[PDB]
Amino acid sequence: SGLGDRIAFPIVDIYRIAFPRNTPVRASLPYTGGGAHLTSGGNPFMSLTTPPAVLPAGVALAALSTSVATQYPTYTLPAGVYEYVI
Amino acid sequence: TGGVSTSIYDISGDPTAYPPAQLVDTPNDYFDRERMARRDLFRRLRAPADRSAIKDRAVFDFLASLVNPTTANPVLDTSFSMAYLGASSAHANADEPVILADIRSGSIPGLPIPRRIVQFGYDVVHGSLLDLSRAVPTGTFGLVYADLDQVEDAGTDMPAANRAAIAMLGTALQMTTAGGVSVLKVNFPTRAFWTQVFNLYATHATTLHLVKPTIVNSSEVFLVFGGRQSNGALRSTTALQRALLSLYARNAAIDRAVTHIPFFGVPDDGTSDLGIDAVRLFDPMFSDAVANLPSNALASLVSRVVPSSIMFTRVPSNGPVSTTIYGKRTFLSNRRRARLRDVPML
Amino acid sequence: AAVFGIQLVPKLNTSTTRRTFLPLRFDLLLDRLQSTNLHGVLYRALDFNPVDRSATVIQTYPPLNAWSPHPAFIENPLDYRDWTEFIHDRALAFVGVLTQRYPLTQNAQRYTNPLVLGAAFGDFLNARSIDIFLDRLFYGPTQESPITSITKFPYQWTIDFNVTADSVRTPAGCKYITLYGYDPSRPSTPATYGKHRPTYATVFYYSTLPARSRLLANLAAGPTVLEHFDSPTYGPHLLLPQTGDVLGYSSSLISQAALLMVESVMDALRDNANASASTAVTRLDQSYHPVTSFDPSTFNTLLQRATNLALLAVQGVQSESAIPAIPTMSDVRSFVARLMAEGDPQQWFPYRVDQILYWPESPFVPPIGPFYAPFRPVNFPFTTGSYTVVPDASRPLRLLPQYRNATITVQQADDAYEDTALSPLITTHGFCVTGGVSTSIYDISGDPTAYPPAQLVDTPNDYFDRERMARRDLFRRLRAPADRSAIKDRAVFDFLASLVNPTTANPVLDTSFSMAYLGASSAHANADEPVILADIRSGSIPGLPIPRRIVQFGYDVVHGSLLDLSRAVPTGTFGLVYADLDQVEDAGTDMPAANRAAIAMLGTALQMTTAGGVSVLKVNFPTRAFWTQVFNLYATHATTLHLVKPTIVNSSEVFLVFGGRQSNGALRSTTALQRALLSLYARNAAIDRAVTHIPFFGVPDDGTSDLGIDAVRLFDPMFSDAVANLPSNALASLVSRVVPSSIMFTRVPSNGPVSTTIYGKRTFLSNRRRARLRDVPMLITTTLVHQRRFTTPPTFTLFSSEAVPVTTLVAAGYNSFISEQTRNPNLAHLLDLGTGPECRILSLIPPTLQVTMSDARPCAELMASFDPALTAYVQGDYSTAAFWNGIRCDSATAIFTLGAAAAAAGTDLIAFVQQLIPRIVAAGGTRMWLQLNTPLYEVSSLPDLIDIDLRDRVYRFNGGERVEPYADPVPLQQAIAALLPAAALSWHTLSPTCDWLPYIIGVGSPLNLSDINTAISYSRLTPILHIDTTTPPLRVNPVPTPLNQQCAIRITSLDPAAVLSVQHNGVEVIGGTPGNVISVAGAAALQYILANQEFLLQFTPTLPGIFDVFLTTLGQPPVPRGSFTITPPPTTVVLNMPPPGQLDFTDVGNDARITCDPYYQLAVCIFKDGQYVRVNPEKASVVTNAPNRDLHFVLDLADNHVLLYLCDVTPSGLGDRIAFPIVDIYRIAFPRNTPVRASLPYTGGGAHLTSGGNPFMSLTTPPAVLPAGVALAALSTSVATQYPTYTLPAGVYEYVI
Repeated sequence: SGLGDRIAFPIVDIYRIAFPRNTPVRASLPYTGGGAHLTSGGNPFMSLTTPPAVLPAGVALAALSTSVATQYPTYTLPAGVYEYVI
Repeated sequence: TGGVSTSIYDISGDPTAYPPAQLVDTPNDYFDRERMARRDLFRRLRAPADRSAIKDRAVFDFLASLVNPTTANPVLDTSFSMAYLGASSAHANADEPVILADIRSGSIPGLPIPRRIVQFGYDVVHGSLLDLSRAVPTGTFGLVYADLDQVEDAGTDMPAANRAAIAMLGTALQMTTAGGVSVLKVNFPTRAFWTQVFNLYATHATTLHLVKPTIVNSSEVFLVFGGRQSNGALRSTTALQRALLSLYARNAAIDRAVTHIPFFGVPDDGTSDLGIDAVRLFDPMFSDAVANLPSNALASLVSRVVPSSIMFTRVPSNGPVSTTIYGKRTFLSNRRRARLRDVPML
Repeated sequence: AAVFGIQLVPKLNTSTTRRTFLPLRFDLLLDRLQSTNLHGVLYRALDFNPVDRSATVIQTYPPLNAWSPHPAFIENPLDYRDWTEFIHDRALAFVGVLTQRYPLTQNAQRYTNPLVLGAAFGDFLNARSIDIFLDRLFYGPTQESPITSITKFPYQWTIDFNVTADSVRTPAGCKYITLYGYDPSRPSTPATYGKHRPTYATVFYYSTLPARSRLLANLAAGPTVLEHFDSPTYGPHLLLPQTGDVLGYSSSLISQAALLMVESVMDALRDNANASASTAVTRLDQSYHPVTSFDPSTFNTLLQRATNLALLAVQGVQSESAIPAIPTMSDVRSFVARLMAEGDPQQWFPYRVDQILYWPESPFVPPIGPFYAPFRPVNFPFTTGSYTVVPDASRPLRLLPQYRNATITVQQADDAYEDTALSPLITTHGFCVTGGVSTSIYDISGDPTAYPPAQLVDTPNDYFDRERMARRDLFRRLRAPADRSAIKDRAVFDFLASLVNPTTANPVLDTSFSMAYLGASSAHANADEPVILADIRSGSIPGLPIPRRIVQFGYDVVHGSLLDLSRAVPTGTFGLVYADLDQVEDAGTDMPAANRAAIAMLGTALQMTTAGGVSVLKVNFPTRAFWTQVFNLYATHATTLHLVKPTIVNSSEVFLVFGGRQSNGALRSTTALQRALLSLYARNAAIDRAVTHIPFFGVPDDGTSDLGIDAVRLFDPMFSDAVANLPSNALASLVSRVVPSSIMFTRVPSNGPVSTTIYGKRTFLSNRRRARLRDVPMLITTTLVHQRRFTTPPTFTLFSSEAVPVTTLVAAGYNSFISEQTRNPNLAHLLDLGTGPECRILSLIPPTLQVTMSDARPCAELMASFDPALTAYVQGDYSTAAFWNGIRCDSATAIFTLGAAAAAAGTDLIAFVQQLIPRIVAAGGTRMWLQLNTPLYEVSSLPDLIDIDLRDRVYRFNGGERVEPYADPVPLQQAIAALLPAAALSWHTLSPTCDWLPYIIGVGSPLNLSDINTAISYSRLTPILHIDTTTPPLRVNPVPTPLNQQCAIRITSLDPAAVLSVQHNGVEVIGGTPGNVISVAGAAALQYILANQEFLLQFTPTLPGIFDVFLTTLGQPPVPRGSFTITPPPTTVVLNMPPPGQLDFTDVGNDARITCDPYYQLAVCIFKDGQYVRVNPEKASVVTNAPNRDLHFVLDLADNHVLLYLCDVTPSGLGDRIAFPIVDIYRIAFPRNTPVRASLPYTGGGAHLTSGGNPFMSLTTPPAVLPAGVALAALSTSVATQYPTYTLPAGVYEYVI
């Protein structure tokens, strides 16, 4: 009849996860039409919707989709800390 | 004035098996002249609008929420193929059922846009003519919406109606692709009909519900088969019995209410329960004097209406002024009047 | 259920309770008369025109409708405005009289006698005294009837109101009043049935039955007396109509009595059509009934017929068509016309003089009187039930056949058809081709394979036969109207805009180029010059530069000069010469004359081009004689040559294009030319075959054409399952002639009967299906007999209004393939998998072949109509193993079913087929055609038709309407080979030769040419795999099969006498014998090795793609022997770079070595706008070093922000086949400690510099006195040579662009 009707529990732990700067990390768009852009430590990084054809050094297109919807791919970043403007 | 008080019953969800032969059946008097007459009378009393538009909208509201149980994703999807197998009948001012405009426009929230829509039946214009009781050279679709009447060739001949219903159900299923969904309107959910349903189509779908909009007093229902497949295991279960019992209860309840209403053409000679009583006086002179006829008539009429409102008018003619006092008489007023031993003066 | 010309539905309905009468109270009467407006209260206008303030026909209401106007009013009617004034005056005056006597306060409760009130009021406005009536205005309803109250005074009250001891006589009041301007001749005027006349009848009220008898005795000698039995309004009464007639209602078929009956009958029908159980009514039976001077024995006058219908109407019958609430004269005429039509009279209920019989099962309820009695007809067909009416349809209807178990012999079908068909018919063609072009281009100079001109294919011998020429002209008409030249020119100029020189990879054309439209500017259509010039001058064509000026020449010019192009010309010269000249205008079929004209014009056209220019020429007839002279004379006048062939209508004309006008060219006749010509003639032959089915224009459709229309017309048909029912027989016969096509249906109401027409298109497919029949099945009539609407009249047009979608094209192509394949004489049976319930395969197969078809759903066709030995239908699911029990065949097929079945089974293709094919082999099958969906040529989604999924191997159809799995071809073929090692395999797709057209045009479906390329691509994604186990398979040594390389192919065979052929793109490319063989795809050597019983073919393919091979011997058809694929060379270009110490930021930039195949010529380009544009050499250049190509380039501060590519070089396009990003330059830093370089990045690329966060310079407009240390560099080194570079002494800078 419906999804999440009787109960719907937020996974709050994921909302608080800290990403280790010293490791390769993962990024993708958050919604079905969720345009987003990245800012590496205050420095503008990438329009994740349309990353530059000359990608920033070390970043790559990830194999598994892992986005909100499988249509979007993920992009792996070698290290660092980044922002999410959506 | 409008609106609908609908209800939905998931049948496949109930694990309690219940033999179909023990289902409740149509009441014996259901096709008595009087009950049929009241049924028609109620149909007139509803405010004028497009009955099918509201009825269809309610069903599609449910369908937009339908989600497969195994993988928790909506059964429908954008660009899905739909056949309005129900009789597209140039309803009212339009040449096709009005709900199609909303569907094509995405007006219904949560409902995806179909890639194309095809129409069938007897009264189509933008489609093809055919009888749904036989085999059909029609291909297949993802959604089959079978809004077909059965009464148009069977007034009260139940076995004839049952055969029509069963036949139409079979063809409707046959037009659905694997994993598709089909709905069917049934005029008379008869235990004989239910018997054949599980005798034949028990394996053709994964899940089943009952959608029951109420626009006027009627026993018709909407079946909905989800997950068109080959190896289903549908059974008659106690949920079905509960739904039927609740359904007939409402139908009886409404009929009892209608009994108080008079029919249309008859002038209100004071035999109906819900009639109107009125008194007319010309240049009346009310006073506390004994035997003052205007006072007596006034008190008498009031005693027949008290629980309801009392209306009053003064209309000047070219000569005298005509006064009229009136109100609705009800069975409540009768009870109150029975309590009286004498009529009080106003 | 029909009476004369009246049609009746089989359901009965009528109301169920009678409303009792109540007299009017005195006060209420005054209120009605005192109403501020009497319209809608006392009278109503049926005819009001709001534009004016006028109406012409008025309907009256009880207080007034008793009036009979004096003749002075009748002979001189007043208008509506006077009427409303007159009534309001009289009503008020009448009230005053009624109130001058009988003061209201003492009389409000009393009941008025309706009869007295009507008579009194009627006299009053007749200006006649009424005093007598006022004494008897009231009566006590509880004590007497309104009649008996009057009979208390039995004498002649007045001349128009006479009362006996038992009865009252008075003229009947006028129910309608006609104002000034009334005209019965106007068919739209409301009908009145003559009641407007003051004395149309006379009523006799009676108090008791003996009085009724007494009255009838007097009236027996006059006209027919009528009476209502059910509810006689104010009381029981006879009425005597006037003995005359009324004008305008029919062809004088009428007397007054008949009019009263027929209108009464209409009212009875209307009530039955809308009575409801919830509503009481004043009277169940609205019919009149004759009681004097009547013949029950005859039915040859209106009155008799109306009576016979009325006796039936009382039972509660309804008409098939609704009747208006306010009938007009036209409506009544139609009713009477039908009533007077020839037909049987009903005889279920007999007439009886003064008693009416009713069916006890009818919903009718009798009143208390003795005038009604129950009765039992023996075979009454009706039943109780409601029936609603559907509004009419604006479109002709379509139906889908459904059959009963009955069938009919062919002869009966034919004779039933031949006397009901519109055998000679007038039709319209419409337009077959809606628009678009199928265009193809052939580079000729690119092919190195020399081919002598004398061996070129030539024009077919019949190409100028009258019939083919006639069809050629017919096709020209059938294209939708537009500017042929506009589209044709646009296609060519699209190619020219992309033309690029091969040596230096720059576009041949340039801005401000000089152009001469040497072709005949001919004031085309509405313009004075060819319309394409407007686009050219405006730069509308993308990628095409603007010419500096345009000059025009020819015979039909206006804005130019006249001259003959066959001679020397006194002209200058131009960069582009566009020679769109016809040759046929002076040579209809004289080829040598045409050849001389073509050659001469070609020579002059070349002579007008400057060096390095480009010229094009349209050639009507590419004749081998023409080609011979071309290379005899102009072989050195240009560098390159192509062939551009747009197809707008079926024609053999082509466009030559000579690039690089120069003196020392080396053009040759080469195999590319031969390939193009063979393909060209193939299409023309294919198109001609399709057109053969189409009839010419003026000929009426006598049934000799293939694509004709068949129609049958019936008047008031009565379909039934009864034997020999002619409408049913004709219906079944016509359907049998159309089945594969759609079936149309119409109902048009004439003034009398309704004409029904059923029609559809006959096709050769229908002929094949009809040949399969042994008997004609009968149809189920419910769908048709239920249709009671009216429709628009038929259309009878051959081609629809809208082009078919791409999917249909693919379906037709595969139908064409199957239809051909099933002609093999060595097939004895066939099993079809996944047939539709409609067994469409029957239309494709020759009737002599045994067929078994299957589906989960039941078949849609009466299997009894076929020979069971030749056809069989099995209901089941061939996904299950249980399906194969007793299944025997020699061959099988499955088209457009496998992927769906696999999706339903929830599995991939490979697993699905692996468990399927063995069962077919087990069933004795030998060969099969299977429609697998897989990318044969490349993985590329069609933007909306098919989306290819990769994370799972799935196709998406129509944006996800349908979803199916897929597999890759190579793994699939290996899997198949594993299952069957000794079977041959081959692939089939839509041919670019369009041989499948007759299955699109010949079936009457329109088309758009531009879709064809997509359809082919669609087929490339959904090939048909042909598996054959009765022949050994093909084999080749270098399995990867690389291009341009020697490969050996073995075809084991027993006869050295056999002959071989190989095809590519649907045309033979190699063929011959081991002794001698001819090829147009590279070196080919054919030998037969008897010791191995093989033909050996050694081959060096010069082009990629699918190649299929056949063997043939003199007494046999050609035999397929598998197919093979040739792969293109690899796309891997690699660059090799210097160390950072050799990153030359100096003026002399550094150099990088390129490692690549020589097959791809390369140049440095910029992906500016979706297309690569070649960069100027002074920033980067591919180096033609002797051992290999290298890459010199220079470094500039713009490089990191831009992208540049090594692009494939072809004269057709730049970077088409490969385009490799030169990634290093995108990400190379610049040393701060050195002099550096900067310039603008684009042709109009404004830029500004920011030195280390400090604004530095607007590089577009740098400071007039430059910042210290910077200088203008010597070498350009910018993106384009026009911009200079600026050298900066040191530092780090930004680029804002």
